[PDB]
Amino acid sequence: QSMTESTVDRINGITPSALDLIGNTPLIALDRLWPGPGRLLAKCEFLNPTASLKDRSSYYMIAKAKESGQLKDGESVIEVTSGNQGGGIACVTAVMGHPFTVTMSKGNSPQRAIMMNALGANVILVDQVTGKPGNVTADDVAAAEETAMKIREETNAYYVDQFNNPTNCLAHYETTGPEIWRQTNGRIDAFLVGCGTGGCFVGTSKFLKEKNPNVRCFVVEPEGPIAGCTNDSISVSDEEAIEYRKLLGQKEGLFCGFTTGGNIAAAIKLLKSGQLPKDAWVVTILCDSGLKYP
Amino acid sequence: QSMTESTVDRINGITPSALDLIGNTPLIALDRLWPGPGRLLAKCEFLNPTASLKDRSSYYMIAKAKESGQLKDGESVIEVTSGNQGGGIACVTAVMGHPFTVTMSKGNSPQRAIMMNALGANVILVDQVTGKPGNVTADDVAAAEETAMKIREETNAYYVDQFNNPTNCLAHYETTGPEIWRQTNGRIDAFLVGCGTGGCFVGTSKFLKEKNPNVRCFVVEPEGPIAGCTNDSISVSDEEAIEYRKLLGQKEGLFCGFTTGGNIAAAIKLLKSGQLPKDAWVVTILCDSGLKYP
Ligand SMILES: *Cc1c(COP(=O)(O)O)cnc(C)c1O
Ligand SMILES: *Cc1c(COP(=O)(O)O)cnc(C)c1O
Repeated sequence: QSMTESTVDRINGITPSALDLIGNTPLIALDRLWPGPGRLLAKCEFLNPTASLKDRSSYYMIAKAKESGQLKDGESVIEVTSGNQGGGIACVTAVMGHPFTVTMSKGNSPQRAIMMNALGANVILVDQVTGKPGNVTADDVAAAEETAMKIREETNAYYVDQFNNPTNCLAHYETTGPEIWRQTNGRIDAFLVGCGTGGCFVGTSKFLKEKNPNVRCFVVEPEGPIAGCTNDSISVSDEEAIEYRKLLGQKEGLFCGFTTGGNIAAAIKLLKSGQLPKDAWVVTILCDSGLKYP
Repeated sequence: QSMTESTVDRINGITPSALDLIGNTPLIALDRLWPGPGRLLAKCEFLNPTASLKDRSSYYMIAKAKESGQLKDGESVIEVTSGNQGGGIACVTAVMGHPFTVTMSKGNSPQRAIMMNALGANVILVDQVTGKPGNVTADDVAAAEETAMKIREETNAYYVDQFNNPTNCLAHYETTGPEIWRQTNGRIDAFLVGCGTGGCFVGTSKFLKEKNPNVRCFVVEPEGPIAGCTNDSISVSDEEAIEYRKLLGQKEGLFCGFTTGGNIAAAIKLLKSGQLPKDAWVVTILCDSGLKYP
């Protein structure tokens, strides 16, 4: 367990592989963006080795499948993905010696394949059904998924599906949550994050509510891509997400993605609301680097 | 001194600002790319908050100018740059509350300004003299530099020039070198890196040769952009740099820039040469993320 049972000293010793770079990310105080009262802190998930939080779930999905004997040594892995999850799976399979094949729609920007290809993935571009270059439809995605399912059947590969695999949320129950609890020294009044798979929210919140049943956990929802609509939740507009993505860069020096701006907008709404206790500590997630975007 | 005199616990405590993310980067063992005999290790400078080693020199140039009283509280800063140094200076000035202006040629890809703009820089695009979009000439760069010099004169700003400022190399003498020595537990037989300003090579090597005068330090030279030709040196072709950039991704899961591939190609040539002792430990630098490239 590179993320939990580790004697690796990243600061003062040798890091054995990129797997040991995943997790144990910094918890940064955003004290210039939010000068009080109460405190805003956020996990620096853009400092994972592929620059998103997906490294955590990618490591868990593969490591757990190896541990159970389902994924054999040097067995092929396949995924349909144009996003962060594919970068994470490419990284972990590169280190662990698994051949990796990715399918995605030809409608994607070629930018979406660069990191996966650089990490050894065999990227297969699948013809569009209904969409056109830069407009990838539901039907275009379904055609990519069908190609991946057919290749998996023909090659007897291990299929990765972060929406359907139970170990996806386990990653954050075992790592993200326990790290926030330790880094805050047990001072946290609220946790919030947006939901794609829901793994980060569900796993992290489950752990935090075991340590402090009083902690308030909120799903960050778009008002109406990555994060999706539907317990307790905070809505943020695209305009607000863009606004706080900018403010995070200008006041804290951190260039993160769109979902990060939504998370920061929501956290600031919560801090301004007066719904929490005096001097409340609020934690959210800096999900990925702004560099990961076309 | 966020990089040297620090009581910050990044793993198990709170990181006060992005300045505390700079330096103390992981030293990774590249044991799959190089299975022996001897060992290849490299500093993970792509895990600085702007995803390059330039965060180190950027922090030093500004912090030292504040310490001497040359750069006053809230005083404007200006640089001519289309590269990593501008991202680093944008990050540090954002946190420290300095207005930052950057000039660059209009010939640059608009991609070169995105991170600086996201971190609050006032980016001024300067008309080309001799070049055209995607071909920035020496004369185009000279026109950008003239604009920056004129703005500096008119605004009484603090000018940043990493090629001419003495604190540029000091950063690596005080941080990079001492970290490699600690992380290897004093086992290092060779250090090598390419030279832009030469700050990383000069400062790091100076420190390492004080701890182990037997250590062999090599400049990585292109055969004939960022890294430049001319003590002891190793030449690498563009083809070799591309080849090892790919192998680093495929065998270690790390997606780094072109200069990183040159550094790894050179280190592997040295390890294969038989010029070092049996079981030699060789250290180089993973200078930046592959995401920083158009
Ligand atoms: C995956 C992802 C999310 C959502 O996290 P889940 O754990 O899938 O809910 C948010 N932002 C980014 C950038 C992502 O890649
Ligand atoms: C600055 C830089 C270098 C060179 O380092 P110096 O300390 O200026 O010699 C190499 N690679 C990248 C990507 C750089 O940004």
